[PDB]
Amino acid sequence: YGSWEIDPKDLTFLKELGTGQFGVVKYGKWRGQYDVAIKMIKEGSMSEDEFIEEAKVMMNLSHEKLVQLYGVCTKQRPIFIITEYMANGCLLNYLREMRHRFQTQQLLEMCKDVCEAMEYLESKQFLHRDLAARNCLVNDQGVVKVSDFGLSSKFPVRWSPPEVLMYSKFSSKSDIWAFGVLMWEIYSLGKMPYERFTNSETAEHIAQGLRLYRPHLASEKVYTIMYSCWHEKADERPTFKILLSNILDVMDEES
Ligand SMILES: C[C@H]1CC[C@@H](c2nc(-c3ccc(C(=O)Nc4cc(C(F)(F)F)ccn4)cc3F)c3c(N)nccn23)CN1C(=O)C1CC1
Ligand SMILES: CN(C)CCCC(=O)N1CCC[C@H]1c1nc(-c2ccc(C(=O)Nc3nccs3)cc2)c2c(N)nccn12
Repeated sequence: YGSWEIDPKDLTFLKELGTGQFGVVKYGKWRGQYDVAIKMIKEGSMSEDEFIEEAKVMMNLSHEKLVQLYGVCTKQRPIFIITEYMANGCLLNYLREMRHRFQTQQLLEMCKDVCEAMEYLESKQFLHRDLAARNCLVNDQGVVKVSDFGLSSKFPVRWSPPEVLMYSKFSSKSDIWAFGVLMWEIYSLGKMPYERFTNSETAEHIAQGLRLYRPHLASEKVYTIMYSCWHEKADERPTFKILLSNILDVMDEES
């Protein structure tokens, strides 16, 4: 992997952050100074060299609102993934911590951060396919970034549009739909979407035009933006560039 190969001698482990999806994650330092997150890949859990297409993705895709890969430790097992350290951890847990007493300006900033990452991915013709608050991380400054980008019952039924559930029709518009659901997760302070329903019931209600209600903290203008991601006809949903312009407009008007 050329310049992406990190010498494991340069890593120092400081704390186990937890068991994320895929393996153990630890907070550590690179060459004793730079903060990093170190993910140990679980043995055989995932798969082969051919799956290290995800590394080809992470080594080529880069944005300020995407969790940045710093390098990998592959000349040894278990494999280490070295990434940007996100001090506030998972966005979903961050939203659920009632001690933050979030203002709606902060919630809209979280949407904007994710929308920027997604506009970038849209521009690179990349499909996240599992966009949700559980796959977003928060740094020490409260900046949200998208992680696990195109990694890849457990299917994300509640973040999927009708055409994905009925026909497996994945497109940039199914990422748009998931983003509206992620804005709803943010404005509901991390509620499970369709929390009264099972996945099978959500899929039937979604096929029948049910839509997530406006969270109390979302204004009618913010709700219009998330609702525009859920047009039954995929071609009627906006692009991330349009969503970003809409969020910027609401921030200028409300903020
Ligand atoms: C979930 C729990 C426990 C774990 C916590 C956690 N995971 C990551 C983290 C997230 C993703 C990756 C990563 O390597 N991603 C990846 C890897 C590939 C692959 F290598 F396969 F190509 C492809 C795509 N994406 C590496 C990471 F260190 C990070 C991170 N960078 N910083 C801080 C915390 N982090 C989040 N949580 C919490 O904060 C909860 C609240 C306590
Ligand atoms: C000054 N300091 C941070 C560097 C000195 C600290 C340092 O070397 N560190 C700190 C953690 C492990 C190690 C490390 N970091 C990187 C890296 C790569 C890309 C970007 C980036 O921003 N890329 C972008 N691409 C497009 C837009 S932005 C930022 C960092 C890399 C790398 N590619 N191979 C090996 C080791 N690497």
